[PDB]
Amino acid sequence: GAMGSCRPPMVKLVCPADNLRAEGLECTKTCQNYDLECMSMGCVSGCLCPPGMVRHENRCVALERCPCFHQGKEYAPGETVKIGCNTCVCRDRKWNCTDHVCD
Repeated sequence: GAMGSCRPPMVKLVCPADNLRAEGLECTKTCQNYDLECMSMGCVSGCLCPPGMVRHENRCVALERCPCFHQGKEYAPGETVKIGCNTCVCRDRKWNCTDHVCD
């Protein structure tokens, strides 16, 4: 289940038999699995951004270009929201709060 398309072929990658070729690296990376181990891959052939990138919302972005996720809702990155008295700006996948406090 990947609800995707691959009309234009980039390159054909053939599944090995005795697995003595192992592509040439380890499992792929995603904004979620970047640090979360992937379960042994089963000849899952697919197309996507070249190596060194991660998958997000079917949109190809790099770990740096990965935005901040807000409870199912995704607000444009580099922007800010108000949570009570303290406010912060979405930068680097984590909340970057200004520095001041209301306590």
